[PDB]
Amino acid sequence: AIPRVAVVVFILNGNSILLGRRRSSIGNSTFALPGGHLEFGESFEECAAREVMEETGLKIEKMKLLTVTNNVFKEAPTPSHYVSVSIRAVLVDPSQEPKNMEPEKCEGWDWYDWENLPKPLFWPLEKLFGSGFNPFTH
Amino acid sequence: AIPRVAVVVFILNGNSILLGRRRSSIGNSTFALPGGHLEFGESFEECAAREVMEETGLKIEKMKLLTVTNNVFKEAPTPSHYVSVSIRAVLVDPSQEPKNMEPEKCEGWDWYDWENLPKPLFWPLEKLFGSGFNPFTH
Ligand SMILES: Nc1nc2c([nH]c(=O)n2[C@H]2C[C@H](O)[C@@H](COP(=O)(O)OP(=O)(O)OP(=O)(O)O)O2)c(=O)[nH]1
Ligand SMILES: Nc1nc2c([nH]c(=O)n2[C@H]2C[C@H](O)[C@@H](COP(=O)(O)OP(=O)(O)OP(=O)(O)O)O2)c(=O)[nH]1
Ligand SMILES: [Mg+2]
Ligand SMILES: [Mg+2]
Ligand SMILES: [Mg+2]
Ligand SMILES: [Mg+2]
Repeated sequence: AIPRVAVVVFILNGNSILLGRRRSSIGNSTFALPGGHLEFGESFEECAAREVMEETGLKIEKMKLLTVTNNVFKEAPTPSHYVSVSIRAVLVDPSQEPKNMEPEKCEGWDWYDWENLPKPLFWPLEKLFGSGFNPFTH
Repeated sequence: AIPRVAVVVFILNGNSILLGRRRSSIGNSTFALPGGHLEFGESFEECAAREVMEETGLKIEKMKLLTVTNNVFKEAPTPSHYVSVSIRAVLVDPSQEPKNMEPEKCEGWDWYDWENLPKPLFWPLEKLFGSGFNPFTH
């Protein structure tokens, strides 16, 4: 039980962000960002681009740190504390279609408009958005 | 070997911040902020107050997130990668003096004016400042 670092990516395309339904013990079936565990020696930007590539195939650019959130899943059956570093990015090719590279972990990735976000959102994302956080302007 | 989360605290007192020379494997003899490892189940604000109390005896309040930095210590004798969450705080009692609670880990804590910081600064702290980061106005 130690806090673990994740990097999560807001890929902005027009007024939309990329989200996908998790297949996981935590946040199962909820809509979440691409992202994953930060590796030893890795920068935030390296992690963001690598995770997006592994999960979606998408090539990203203009990465920028947004914020960091503390996410303790106190009532999970196994200890889960994540510190999630949010990165903004855009596509090198805004017409590039997302692929579902890891179907065991995600139902598929799709674009959602900022004014018509899907439900249910993964709790850390719900919590961050409930605070007023806006990845387009932060 | 994994990235580990630390919380570091900019205690603002007038135009000064608290710094102390480290006694450590990492950043030995360099001036650094109070702070340390985030514990499982702890918030960033709770960690800031706890670490400051442990290291300095100071009572702080109005803890606010500033930023996060990614610091891989290639010079360390063991794999050392810290994701360092910066918190701003102030003293509950502006007359309270710091105390060197852990003299085996620090040479002592003092206040330094923003325009006349001491040298050598611990390099992650120096890098943050070199970017234009100002904890008073951020
Ligand atoms: N993927 C994703 N993870 C998030 C979000 N918000 C958030 O706190 N996290 C935290 C909780 C996740 O369990 C944690 C690690 O990400 P993950 O569950 O996608 O793990 P992963 O398999 O991609 O990690 P890896 O094996 O690729 O290193 O990051 C989000 O919106 N998306
Ligand atoms: N104290 C402190 N640590 C910093 C700074 N910048 C930075 O990257 N770190 C990283 C490097 C340290 O090896 C790492 C852990 O902090 P630390 O050495 O003070 O750890 P600690 O013993 O106080 O942790 P704990 O046992 O009290 O919980 O945090 C800073 O300005 N101050
Ligand atoms: Mg992944
Ligand atoms: Mg993932
Ligand atoms: Mg400590
Ligand atoms: Mg410390």
